[PDB]
Amino acid sequence: AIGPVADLTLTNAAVSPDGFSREAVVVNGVTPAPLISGQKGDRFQLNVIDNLTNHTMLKTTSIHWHGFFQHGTNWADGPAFVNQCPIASGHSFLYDFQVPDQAGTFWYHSHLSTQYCDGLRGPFVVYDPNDPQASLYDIDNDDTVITLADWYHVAAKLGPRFPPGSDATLINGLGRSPGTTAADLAVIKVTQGKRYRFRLVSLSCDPNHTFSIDGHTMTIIEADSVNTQPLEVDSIQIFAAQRYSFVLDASQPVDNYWIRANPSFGNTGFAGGINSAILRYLGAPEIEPTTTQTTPTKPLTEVDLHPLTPMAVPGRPEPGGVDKPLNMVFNFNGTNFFINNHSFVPPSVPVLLQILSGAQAAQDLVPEGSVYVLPSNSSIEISFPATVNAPGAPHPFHLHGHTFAVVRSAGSSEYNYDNPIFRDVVSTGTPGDNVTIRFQTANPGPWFLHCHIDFHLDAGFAVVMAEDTPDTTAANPVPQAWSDLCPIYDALDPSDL
Ligand SMILES: *[C@@H]1O[C@H](CO)[C@@H](O[C@@H]2O[C@H](CO)[C@@H](O[C@@H]3O[C@H](CO)[C@@H](O)[C@H](O)[C@@H]3O)[C@H](O)[C@H]2NC(C)=O)[C@H](O)[C@H]1NC(C)=O
Ligand SMILES: *[C@@H]1O[C@H](CO)[C@@H](O[C@@H]2O[C@H](CO)[C@@H](O[C@H]3O[C@H](CO)[C@@H](O)[C@H](O)[C@@H]3O)[C@H](O)[C@H]2NC(C)=O)[C@H](O)[C@H]1NC(C)=O
Ligand SMILES: [O-][O-]
Ligand SMILES: [Cu+2]
Ligand SMILES: [Cu+2]
Ligand SMILES: [Cu+2]
Ligand SMILES: [Cu+2]
Ligand code: NA
Ligand code: NA
Repeated sequence: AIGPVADLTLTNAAVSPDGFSREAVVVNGVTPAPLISGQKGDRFQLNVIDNLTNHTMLKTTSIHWHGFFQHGTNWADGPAFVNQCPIASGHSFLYDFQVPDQAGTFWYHSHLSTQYCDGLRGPFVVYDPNDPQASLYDIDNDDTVITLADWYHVAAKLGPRFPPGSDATLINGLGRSPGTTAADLAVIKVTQGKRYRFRLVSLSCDPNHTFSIDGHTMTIIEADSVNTQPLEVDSIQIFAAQRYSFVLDASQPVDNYWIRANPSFGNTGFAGGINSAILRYLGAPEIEPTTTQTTPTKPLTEVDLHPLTPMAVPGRPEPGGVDKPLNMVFNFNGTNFFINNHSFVPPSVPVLLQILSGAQAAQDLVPEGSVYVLPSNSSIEISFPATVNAPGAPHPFHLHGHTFAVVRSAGSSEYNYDNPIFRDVVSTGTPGDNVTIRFQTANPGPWFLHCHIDFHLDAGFAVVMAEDTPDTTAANPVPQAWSDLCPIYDALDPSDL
């Protein structure tokens, strides 16, 4: 794969991942965007060259590298109007950052409006040459990344504000829609007797997926970017922007087996081979599977996930047992989402630039009421109680700049302050749940916190966690190219956005 040093050229082109042709935003000619890779310790230099021509899908752009801490490079995190102004068509911008202390499965996507839905989204893997899970598998390479993407026949700005699911699920970029049931399916090849580390990446804009493979079980070894104690499952509900690594032991008879990714809404089930791909053992005929679904007897539950390496939960083991507890009260008015009575509206001056110019207190940062200032070196607890006032649940929330402990998961009344999973995207569940996370503020800068259903983010379901505002400017020296983005963007005609 490309990386750690690469050009990512953005253009508009016609694609037919499910046999239906539509115009899209592509990266180096393709959507999903190509796999980027490197290894622990690398300096990534990803030069984003914006050659977009289509205003309906936005000619401007910004790229976020999902899951990376970006310590001291907050300016490269990507969210438009939080960490930078968007890049303009005919221009380039170099994202230059290091990953000294993380490895795992990540992804990358546009972080401007709903542009990632129109195609700017792909996988990103940082390999660990001393991976502690490596004795569990034989093969871990570019052909073991499995992407899931909800694909729409109508563009994000042309269809409904809140689409009722997608036309197709794409698995490694290919899939069928109900009207294109002869379109080519993705094929994942295995050799009998080998063990594979599959890296499952949800590139979804909205629906979650229930993933399974006929005749096979899956051993989870990683959740988002965090290594887990090996957990055997036979079904995985994966929410938008989550990842899992699992080991597959290709010990079944030589045959074709259905891979299934059933969306929570949209075109559900498997009629005509929608929501499906093919696991093909080497030597099997090159035809569609005729395997049948079996009821899961070991579905993934988040509470069964624990970190491989002990990871201490911040604070003391009781509710509110931290320096700064916060409760996020969700609402919706039919058009806009709200957190604590505020719907995020992106500011003209990016939040990071406001802070560099001297705005360090929440009352002086805009948009007011959506920016929370957190003290440095402190324990934080955030609760996200599900509510009928925020439809479109379960909302999968994501915190930039951090992995966090999930002390209470969806569908569980337990609080685990001992060995809960840490991750970066968590389902907030349905009414009755009170999903709760903890983390420590060791990462100066403004970090977005939002629902990763992109239509909801765009309708304002977000806040900014401005951590350690007093050391933010010193900790994140910016390049001139970043300073230059706002004047370029602010000069554009409305028709060239
Ligand atoms: C979801 O979980 C959060 C966090 O536990 C809940 O917020 C917390 O709610 C309790 C009330 O049960 C608040 O405690 C109260 O504090 C006041 C003084 O401030 C005291 O007089 C009461 O005796 C009680 O101890 C707590 O402050 C509050 N935490 C935050 C950060 O707001 C939330 O209510 C839960 N939501 C649902 C729907 O379950
Ligand atoms: C710029 O990107 C746009 C979004 O992908 C793309 O929009 C496409 O616009 C046409 C209408 O001009 C839509 O086609 C329609 O017309 C057919 C009959 O030929 C009917 O089925 C419907 O009336 C339908 O609305 C496309 O649906 C729409 N594409 C998407 C994905 O929404 C523009 O075409 C792009 N501009 C250029 C110059 O390529
Ligand atoms: O990821 O936003
Ligand atoms: Cu993301
Ligand atoms: Cu992110
Ligand atoms: Cu949402
Ligand atoms: Cu984000
Ligand atoms: Na690479
Ligand atoms: Na990791």
